[PDB]
Amino acid sequence: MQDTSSVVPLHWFGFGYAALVASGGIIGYVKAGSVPSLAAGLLFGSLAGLGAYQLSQDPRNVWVFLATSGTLAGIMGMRFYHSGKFMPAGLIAGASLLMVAKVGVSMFNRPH
Repeated sequence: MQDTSSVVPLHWFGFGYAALVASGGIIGYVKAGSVPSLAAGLLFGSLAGLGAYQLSQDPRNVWVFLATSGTLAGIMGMRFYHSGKFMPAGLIAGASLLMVAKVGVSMFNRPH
């Protein structure tokens, strides 16, 4: 049993695909280290998520997102957000794979 998209909407889908092309693109040839690029991802990162649903793009929509996640998340505390399926990409999964690879072969050092 599989549904179109658990959550990842179409639009997003397009953003992820194009984001992958560009991502892997620069991140590829360049590999990484992008100080400005990465920094751009951080800024636009939070602004993207928050802005997308917080306060930046349309006061109404955002508001709709405030009440939406307000109650949805309200049920719980701290944050409580999906993170158990690793069907698509895998947050905890992939992440774990990242950290693993990090400790494996990559400039990394535990938070001493």
